[PDB]
Amino acid sequence: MTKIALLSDIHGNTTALEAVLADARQLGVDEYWLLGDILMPGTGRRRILDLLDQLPITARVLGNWEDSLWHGVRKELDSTRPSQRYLLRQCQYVLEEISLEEIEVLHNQPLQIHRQFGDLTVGISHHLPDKNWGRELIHTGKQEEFDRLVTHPPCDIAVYGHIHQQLLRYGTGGQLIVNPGSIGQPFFLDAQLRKDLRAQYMILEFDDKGLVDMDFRRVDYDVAAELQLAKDLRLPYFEVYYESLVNGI
Amino acid sequence: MTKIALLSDIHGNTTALEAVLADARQLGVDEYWLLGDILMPGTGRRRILDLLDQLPITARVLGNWEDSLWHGVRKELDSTRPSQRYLLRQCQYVLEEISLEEIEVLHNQPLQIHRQFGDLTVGISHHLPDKNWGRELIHTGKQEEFDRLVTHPPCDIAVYGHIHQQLLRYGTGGQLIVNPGSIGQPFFLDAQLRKDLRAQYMILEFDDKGLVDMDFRRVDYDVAAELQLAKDLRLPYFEVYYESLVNGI
Ligand SMILES: [Fe+3]
Ligand SMILES: [Fe+3]
Ligand SMILES: [Mn+2]
Ligand SMILES: [Mn+2]
Repeated sequence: MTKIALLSDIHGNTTALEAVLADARQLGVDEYWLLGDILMPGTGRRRILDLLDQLPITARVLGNWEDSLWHGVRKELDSTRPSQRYLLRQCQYVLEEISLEEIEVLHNQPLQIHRQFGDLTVGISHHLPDKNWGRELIHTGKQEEFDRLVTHPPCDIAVYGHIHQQLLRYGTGGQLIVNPGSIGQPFFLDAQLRKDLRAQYMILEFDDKGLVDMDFRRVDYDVAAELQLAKDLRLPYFEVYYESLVNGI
Repeated sequence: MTKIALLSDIHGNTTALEAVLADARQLGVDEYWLLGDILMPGTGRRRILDLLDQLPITARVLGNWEDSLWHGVRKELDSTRPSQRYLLRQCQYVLEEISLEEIEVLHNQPLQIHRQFGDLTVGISHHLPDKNWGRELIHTGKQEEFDRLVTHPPCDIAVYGHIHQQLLRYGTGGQLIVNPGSIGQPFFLDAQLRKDLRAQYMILEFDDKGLVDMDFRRVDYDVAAELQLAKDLRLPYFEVYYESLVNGI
C-alpha cells in the first residue's frame, strides 16, 4: 500500500497547514501531491515553503495564485482595479520573505501531470488540464467541462483542487474525479456546513488490487492563533482574512 | 464522535457483506445505516438477516428490490417477460429459507427518513425521496433531480444508494450528497476501475463540530468462495452472478 495525501489551496494558512501535516504524519502518509494555491492571502511565507520542503512531494501542479504572485512581483498587475491592488499588496507582503528566484520556482510548474498506479492512469491538475483559473468545474459545472479532466488526454482518476470543496464524482465514461478541498479556505454554500471551517484534504490509498480508499478529511486548527499571527505579522487586509477563516465568505 | 457505516446494495452477497461487517467492527463503528437492496440475486438468505440483526441499525430505508421480492412472493410476476422470469426464480430461491413474516418486515420500511447531528440535518433514501427505482440519480443525472434529495424536505447532507457507485457531490445550495456504493455488486463504467470489484461502502464521522470524516472504503472478500457457495446452494442464473462478481457487467 501507498498512502497519498492530497494538499490543495493552502493559501498561506500557516496554522491550518501545520495541523494537516501533523494529521498526515500521524496517519503514516507515504507521499504528498501538491495541487497549487500555496501562498496568499494568508500568513505563511518562508514557513510554508520550509514545511513543504520537509515533505516527500512526488507531484506538483501550477495553481492560478502562483501565476498571480509571479505577475504581482514583475509589476504586471492592473493598478486600476481594486481586486488587483489587493493582490499587489499580498505579493509585496510575500516578497519580504521570499526571493524572486523562489517565486520563479513556484511559477515553473506543469499545469497537468499523469501517473500510473498498476492498471490506473491518474491525471493531476489545479483546475482544468490547460487552464488553472475560472469556474468551469464548480459544484454545478457542466459535464462537458468535467470530461475535459479525464479525456484528451485520458485518465481513470482525475484529481483537482481550486474550488475549495471536497468531491467524488464521474466523467461520462465512469472515470473518477476527486477534489481534496482546501486546507486554508474551505468553501461552503450550505450555512450549517459553513459553521465548520476546519481544514480540508484527502487521502488516496493504492494497493496491489487498485484504489482501496478515498478518505476526505477535516482537520481542526487553532483559528485564534492564526488570526493573532496575522495581526503580529501585519498581514494586509486582516478584515478579509478574518471573514474567510471565521465566517467563510 | 459518532462513527456510522453506510451499508447499501448488498444483493444477497453473503461473503462481501461478512467482510464489510468484519472491517466495520474493527474500525469501531457505532451505528449502521441500511440503504436497501438487501436480498437477491446473490446467495444469502437466513445468514444475511442473522448478520443484520446483530447490528445496531439506527436508520433503514426501502430499496426497490425489497418491493420486487414482495410482488414476487405474491405471485404477480409474469415469466413470459424475461425480466420477471429471472426475478421470480430469485424469489423462489429466497423462499426456501425466508418466511412471509420476514418478507413483510423487509417490505415495511420508509422510503425517506431524517436524522439530526447537532446543527446538521441528514436525509436518507434508497434513491429519490418518493421513488426507490429508476435512473434519475445516475452519475450523469440532472442537477434538478439531485436537488430533490436535499430540498422539499430540506437537509444538509443526503445519503442514497441504488446506483452502485461511491459519490460525494452537491445540491445547488451546497448541500452534500453522498453514496456508499454497493456492498455486493459494485458498478463501474471505466474498464480499469472495473478490474477491482471489491465491496464498496462508506463511513461518516460526526463530532461536536460537525461532519469530520467521509471515508469511501473498498473491502476485499473471497470471490471464489462466494461462487462456490452459489454452486453449492443451487443459486439460479449462476453465470449472470459469476459475471457480475468477476467482470462487473
Ligand atoms: Fe485556491
Ligand atoms: Fe441495488
Ligand atoms: Mn485556484
Ligand atoms: Mn436499487
